[PDB]
Amino acid sequence: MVYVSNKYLTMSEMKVNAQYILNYLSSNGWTKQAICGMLGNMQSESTINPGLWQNLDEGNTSLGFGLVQWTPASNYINWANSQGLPYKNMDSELKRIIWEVNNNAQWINLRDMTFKEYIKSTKTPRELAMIFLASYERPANPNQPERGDQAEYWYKNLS
Ligand SMILES: CC(=O)N[C@@H]1[C@@H](O)[C@H](O[C@@H]2O[C@H](CO)[C@@H](O[C@@H]3O[C@H](CO)[C@@H](O)[C@H](O)[C@H]3NC(C)=O)[C@H](O)[C@H]2NC(C)=O)[C@@H](CO)O[C@H]1O
Repeated sequence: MVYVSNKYLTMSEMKVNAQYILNYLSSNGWTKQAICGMLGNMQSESTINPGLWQNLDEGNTSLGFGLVQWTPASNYINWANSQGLPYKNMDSELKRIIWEVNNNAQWINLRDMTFKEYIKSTKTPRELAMIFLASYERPANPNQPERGDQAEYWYKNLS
């Protein structure tokens, strides 16, 4: 059970999606801290919503889409289409992230941590959130300390 829409999610809806992601990536070898650092980012990017378009601008593939706001959306959507996966889908977006770790895509090592180090890290959710922000997301505004608060929130409130 997950929410997938082009709409901002409430805290209760986010928590449903966030527990789902935690469970999924735990089975694929990620630490709870690394997952929660990324969740802190996904909350700012998309309110942890796999259906979310940047500005709620549905169908604009030049802009951000999905949990981490792949920008241009086509970066992700072309890959899903090419792989035979439905693009507007929680698991499809999670499979993209695993694909990126495996193929060293998306990540630029700006904090002396590789993507493979990151998913195995037991540093704080706050620290990992800031690393993930700087290395993976890289938005125009680098100053979003909220992502670290949010990572700590999920680490505390999820199982
Ligand atoms: C207005 C705004 O901030 N829009 C946000 C997007 O900027 C952001 O997506 C990220 O955009 C950056 C900068 O364009 C991307 O980084 C670039 O990626 C390419 C890799 O092909 C590389 O050539 C550049 O060196 C690199 N530039 C920099 C400065 O790092 C980055 O890949 C995008 N991130 C993702 C996940 O797709 C998204 C996500 O934060 O949010 C928009 O709101």
